Amino acid sequence: SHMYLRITNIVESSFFTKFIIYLIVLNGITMGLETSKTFMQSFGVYTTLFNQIVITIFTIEIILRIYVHRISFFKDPWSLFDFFVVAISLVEILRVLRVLRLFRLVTAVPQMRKIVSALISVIPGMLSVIALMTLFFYIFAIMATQLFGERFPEWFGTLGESFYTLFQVMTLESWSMGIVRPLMEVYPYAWVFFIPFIFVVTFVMINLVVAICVD
Amino acid sequence: SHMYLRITNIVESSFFTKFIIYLIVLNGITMGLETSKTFMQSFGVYTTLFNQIVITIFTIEIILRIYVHRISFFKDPWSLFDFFVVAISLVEILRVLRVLRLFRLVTAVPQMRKIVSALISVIPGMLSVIALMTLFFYIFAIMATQLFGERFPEWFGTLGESFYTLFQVMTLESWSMGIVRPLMEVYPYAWVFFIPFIFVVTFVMINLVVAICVD
Amino acid sequence: SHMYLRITNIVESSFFTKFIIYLIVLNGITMGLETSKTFMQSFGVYTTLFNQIVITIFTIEIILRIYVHRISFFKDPWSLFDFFVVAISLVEILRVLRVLRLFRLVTAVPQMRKIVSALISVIPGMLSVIALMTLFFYIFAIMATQLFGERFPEWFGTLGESFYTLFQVMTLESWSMGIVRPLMEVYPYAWVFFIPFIFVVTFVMINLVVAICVD
Amino acid sequence: SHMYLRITNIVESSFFTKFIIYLIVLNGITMGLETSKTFMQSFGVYTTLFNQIVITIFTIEIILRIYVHRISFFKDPWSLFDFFVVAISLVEILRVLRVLRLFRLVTAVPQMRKIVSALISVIPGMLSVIALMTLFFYIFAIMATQLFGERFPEWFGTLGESFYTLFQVMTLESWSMGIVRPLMEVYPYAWVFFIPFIFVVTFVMINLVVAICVD
Repeated sequence: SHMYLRITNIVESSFFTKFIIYLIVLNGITMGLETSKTFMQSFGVYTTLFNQIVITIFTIEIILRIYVHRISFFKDPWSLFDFFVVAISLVEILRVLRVLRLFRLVTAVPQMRKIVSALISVIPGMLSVIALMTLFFYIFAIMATQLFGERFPEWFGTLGESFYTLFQVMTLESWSMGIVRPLMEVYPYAWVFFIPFIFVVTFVMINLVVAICVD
Repeated sequence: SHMYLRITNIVESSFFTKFIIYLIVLNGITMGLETSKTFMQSFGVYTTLFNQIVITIFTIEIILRIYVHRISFFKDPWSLFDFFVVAISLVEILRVLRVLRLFRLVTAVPQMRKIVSALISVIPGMLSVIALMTLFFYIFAIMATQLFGERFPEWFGTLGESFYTLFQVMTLESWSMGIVRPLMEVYPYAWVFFIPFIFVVTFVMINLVVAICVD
Repeated sequence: SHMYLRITNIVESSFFTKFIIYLIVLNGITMGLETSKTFMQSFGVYTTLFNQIVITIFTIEIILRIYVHRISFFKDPWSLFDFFVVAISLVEILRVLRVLRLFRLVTAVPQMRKIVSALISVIPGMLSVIALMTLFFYIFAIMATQLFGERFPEWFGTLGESFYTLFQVMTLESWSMGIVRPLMEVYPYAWVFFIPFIFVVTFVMINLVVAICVD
Repeated sequence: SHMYLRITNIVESSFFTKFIIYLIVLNGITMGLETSKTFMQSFGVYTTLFNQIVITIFTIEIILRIYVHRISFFKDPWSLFDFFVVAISLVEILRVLRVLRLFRLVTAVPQMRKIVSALISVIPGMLSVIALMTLFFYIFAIMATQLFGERFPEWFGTLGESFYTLFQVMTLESWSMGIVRPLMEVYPYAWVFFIPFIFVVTFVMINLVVAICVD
């Protein structure tokens, strides 16, 4: 505990935290600039290095954090997150998921974690309804696969297509002009299937929204 | 009551219930697989039999349930449901409505029945508004049939077309680009009809949503 | 008060009211049938007479009601309504507005008047916001007339076109694909005008909805 | 304080205020008429002068107001506003922003300032969520720039295009028919990116709406 106590005083420092939060904003701005073809032609090298750096520093940090916190660290969701997203950046999609390190600014900032925590908190109460929904979708996706998939493969060819189309219908997006009117040119009674779907899923959803009152 | 009491102890068992809930999930997964042309080519037979089985077992169950519960059974909405949906599956749409047996997982699970019951419960308070709405639609569907059906048969040819179009307008889906702008190319004052419709029906509806507070 | 008292006992009777409510539903069904070209070919005469009848009966009723109620009658919104809509039906749009007599079923039924009254009641509190809105639209409709009307006459040629388009944008219907993306092909900064419009009008509106709590 | 006190009694008068509110409505109506090509051909001169006048009067007013109120004036948001918008009108966009002087009717009317103040008041509580959102957009806009911008430049070519498209997706406008279905013709897994985006941003937003309860 001679050396370990010297570490723990660093990790707990506000400097360290202020230093990490710093690099987050830096790297965060860096990634918005890596977005420009122009900028990368002129400064892309300076940048890809500056990235290699921060992920170094961040890896050090986690390892430091893990010494100081031992098994407490892996019981911590905010750290687990921090862990997971740095791990990702160690490893061509993975190239893109590296951006999720900017969420570190949520974990790393208590103002923010509060909100996220506050919203995540409400979720459990909502879940039993979420399974109602999903049971509802699955039954309808199934029925819609076999009612309309033969003549309308793009939208209902497969269970997953039906799931997607039904999601879209639930958002009400182009549901009549784009989906149900076309359908009725072949299945005049398609409205018997989709109007009640909309009544239900967009009456549960309003009700599912309301469970937002916890926050 | 010698034999009848021996039955009732089976039907009340948690095994029986756990056994029925089981087959529901099984058959439920089965129907998602009956969705695949590939899967049915290779295992469609094993499946259509496995279905014949479960509906047997379920029919037995209801009959058992009916002995144990006598006239209490047909006073029970959850059982009435269970009844109705098994009956359906006994009897080419009926082929498709057989999927409604997966809702048995709502009746059969108390976690779920609570929610459904909880939401169904709110409905009565909402009804008097629902008749307001429907009176509103009917009056407008009528007026819109005779204002626009001649030049716009697809959308307003018939009272039912007008009902459907007005429903669609109520969801705000393509109401301007798809319906009212086209209409105004012939009836420049069509906005006098549809803007107030939207104000009302989408002010009742927000208000109809709010009666969700009971739950 | 010899004769007048004999009348008043009729008008107050539940028979009279039950009799009027009756004809409303009758005529109401009649108008849904006047919707069919087929039905009018076969029974259109029997119908147009049956209409002439009811409006007679209704005119009698109002006149009766007016004797019994004198200046109390014209202080009554439900009767004023009843008055206004029967007057209309006495007098080719007027032909169509005659359908508004089916709203008599709202006045004539207390279950219903309650709701309408209940919703109308909330409106006053909401009004000061409604003038905010309208001031907002007018300022923006003006600014949008003169920013985009020259190159986009259909949508912004006129103040009223701009009012209509902005209403449509407020409902979010096709606002990006149909309006603002097209606009940006000429006015790359059009989003500076429309995103804040949507933020405001669809933050007031949510807030205007909330004043629904009175009911 | 001999002369200064004589002024202050004018500025505090209800006449002055009633006089300024007057010109606002006048000029306000004037600008709706400056909208018509016809009207300007016949009366555009009388009008452009009448405008020069009011902005004179208004400039006088502010200067008066500033004498009476000294450094209190520039600490006042309603006056700062009044200031800013008259300044604008002193100075071809600026030509158009001159319409913002009609908002003077919000400052100048206490009925109105209350509402605005009341709504502005709620904003602070909402802000920490607004930064969550914006952090969310930026991360996704970035990821979407580099996932889809090459094959879909119009919508995702640039970080700002992605910001705009993601805003549009958040409003749910044409998100499936117009954006994500097209995308899936090339990137079959695009739904893995956009469905969760919609779940989050349209679960925060409902929650962000709810903070409306302060008012």
